[PDB]
Amino acid sequence: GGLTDEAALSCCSDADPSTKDFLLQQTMLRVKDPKKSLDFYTRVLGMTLIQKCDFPIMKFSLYFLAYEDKNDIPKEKDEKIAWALSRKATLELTHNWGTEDDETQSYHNGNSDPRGFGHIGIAVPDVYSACKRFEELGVKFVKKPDDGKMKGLAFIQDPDGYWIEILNPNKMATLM
Amino acid sequence: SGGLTDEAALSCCSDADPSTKDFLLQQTMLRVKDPKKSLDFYTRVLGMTLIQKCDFPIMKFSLYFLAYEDKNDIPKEKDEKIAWALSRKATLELTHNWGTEDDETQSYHNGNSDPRGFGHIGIAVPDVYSACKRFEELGVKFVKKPDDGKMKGLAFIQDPDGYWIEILNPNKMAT
Ligand SMILES: COc1c(/C=C/C(=O)c2ccc(O)cc2)ccc(O)c1O
Ligand SMILES: COc1c(/C=C\C(=O)c2ccc(O)cc2)ccc(O)c1O
Ligand SMILES: [Zn+2]
Ligand SMILES: [Zn+2]
Repeated sequence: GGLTDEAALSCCSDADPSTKDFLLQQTMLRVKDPKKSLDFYTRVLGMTLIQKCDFPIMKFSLYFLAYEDKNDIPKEKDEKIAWALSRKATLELTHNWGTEDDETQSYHNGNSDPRGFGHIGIAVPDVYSACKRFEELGVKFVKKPDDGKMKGLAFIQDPDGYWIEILNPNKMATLM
Repeated sequence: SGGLTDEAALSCCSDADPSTKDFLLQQTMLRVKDPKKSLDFYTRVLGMTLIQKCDFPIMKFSLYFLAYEDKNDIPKEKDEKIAWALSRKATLELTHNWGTEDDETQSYHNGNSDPRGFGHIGIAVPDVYSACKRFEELGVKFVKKPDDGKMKGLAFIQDPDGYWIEILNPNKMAT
């Protein structure tokens, strides 16, 4: 039966003053082909690329994506990194050079064994209109809004097969 | 490859379609073996707040939503609470499948060993070294202490499932 509400709450402590300005800054996903990933996240989901880092010795690049106004990205390089890495709710996409041409290689999405990570989730003003647009753009769906018993809630998949939940906060008060 | 030039990157980027203008990155979902340890670590050790819990007695799971929010902004009424909680940016959604906490042969995978995908979440903090001194005192397991290895000034800890959490100071990043 899992925890009651009260039991769950008893397991929680109020935050220590030392953690007062902490923020949940990023979730990192490895991506096979950064070309396909950047197109998906900016053109399909409307995020902005806010920072790109290359490491030639380790052979990887990092791409920071966020729902930010690109007008707010600062022009100087040092201040740009500090602002990008102080933004809440970024997605960090790691590209290990070479994966895009390797026909055997693919990453795992965490939704089959071995499982752990499940999905990221985008809050939208309207799941039906978002998902209609998605359909028109050729996006691959895991669960259309009306499929299954959780009506009004959908999952799509990025080019790597990672799941993305599409949810409408103003409607979710309709199941427990 | 040598990976993408900055220009080739930008060329794969589109401006945000107006249909997306109010979208927000609302959650990252992790499955947790035992919600008791997970709630303790993310509140008491990391300073997050539990803002919503949901239970699904038929499908035998619960969801716990965790976020850096003042507990006094949480609405008192339940329906409003959900709307508020599931509209916050940057929440962590922990899924408990009932019974896992008692199963000695069951563990989740953190993405950082074959087969890889997900890599970590990350917390921006004002002071990586002080934060990590406190983590150590509280018994936190480390993947990478701040001065271990090449990238000095950045850490990785693990939660009770072994998921990697980066600890970074945005103003120190970029050597
Ligand atoms: C992907 O996360 C990053 C990286 C991360 C780069 C890594 O590949 C890495 C993996 C394991 C380890 O123990 C150390 C580094 C480097 C800089 C940065 O700011 C950031 O957010
Ligand atoms: C874990 O993410 C969630 C879920 C998650 C669970 C789902 O119902 C689900 C449905 C179909 C499928 O193919 C996979 C999972 C349910 C409600 C919610 O608010 C939320 O954020
Ligand atoms: Zn990172
Ligand atoms: Zn979810």
